[PDB]
Amino acid sequence: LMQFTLPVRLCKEIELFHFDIGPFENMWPGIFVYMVHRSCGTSCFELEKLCRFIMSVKKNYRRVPYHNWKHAVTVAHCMYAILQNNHTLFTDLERKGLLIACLCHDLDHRGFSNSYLQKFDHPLAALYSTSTMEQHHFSQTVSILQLEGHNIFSTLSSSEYEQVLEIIRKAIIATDLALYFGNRKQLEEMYQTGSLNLNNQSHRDRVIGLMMTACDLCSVTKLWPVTKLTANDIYAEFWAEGDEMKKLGIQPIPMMDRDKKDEVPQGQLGFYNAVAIPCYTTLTQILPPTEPLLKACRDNLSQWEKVIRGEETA
Ligand SMILES: Cn1nc(-c2ccccn2)cc1NC(=O)c1nc(C2CC2)ccc1Nc1cncnc1
Ligand SMILES: [Mg+2]
Ligand SMILES: [Zn+2]
Repeated sequence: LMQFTLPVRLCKEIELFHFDIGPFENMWPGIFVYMVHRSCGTSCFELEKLCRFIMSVKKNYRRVPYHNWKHAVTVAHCMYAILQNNHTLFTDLERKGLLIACLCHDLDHRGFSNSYLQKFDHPLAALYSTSTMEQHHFSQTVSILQLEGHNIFSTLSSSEYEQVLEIIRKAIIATDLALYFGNRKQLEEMYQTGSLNLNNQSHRDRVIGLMMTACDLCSVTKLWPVTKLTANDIYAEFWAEGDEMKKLGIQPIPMMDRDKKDEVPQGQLGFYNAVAIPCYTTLTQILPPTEPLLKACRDNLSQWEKVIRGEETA
């Protein structure tokens, strides 16, 4: 066989939840295949269809500041770490589908929210009236699968193929944060009451959804310098959106207004308390070995407090 291998530093550190995939774009396909060979197995996908599918996916990500090809691989790496430290809980189809869902989850993102598409009257908002962007990301995933030499799920049965596409579809839709609030409430109650059942498909669906939120936000779970530099990239997109809102003659919400640059630390504080902490808390409860995502979220929360109190710069 041919195994994929990484330099010694990468081979060890890719196992830590807080691994940063680095600034060399040409290493990222290599890193993703390695993660698939170790979580799934070297037999899950024909290497030549994978390589062709990966490079077609890369080509349909845009060069936007945050929702880009580096984000896709970073989210997949977080899923890799959740999957490797909970290896007894997931099926063969789920390992296969969820890494792929993560790589494809923001395909053809232009840096604008579902709200902007609705106010702009983008054609996609008439096609898909809710989770607009997320339904487009899936649709693009399907397009690429249906290119010649690109069906990585060729070896699967007719009914398996349909299950793995349903796993991918729900996983991608679950990255609509407007759906996370509801999904986290439900999982919290089910966990506190004792009803949560990993053999119930609609319960599996909710947990995978929560893993997808955790993976999608995992930028708040990195070493402080990575988390701080990554917040520049997200605000660059938010502020460009708020400018386009103002051009429609609409006041953007505060997080998208570049005039409120100085309230960024206070907004981060808001985001960690209302969203990130709850998220990593509930995921730790359901999946104890994902502890370090919560620990590292709390540490960066503590860092943002330092920034507000003038004991840190940004
Ligand atoms: C709710 N909210 N309010 C403010 C705010 C409010 C007022 C003033 C200034 N900012 C900012 C935000 N959201 C995020 O910061 C944020 N959102 C999202 C998902 C799109 C939702 C993902 C990540 C986020 N952060 C982040 C990402 N990657 C590294 N580090 C941090
Ligand atoms: Mg998205
Ligand atoms: Zn994303």
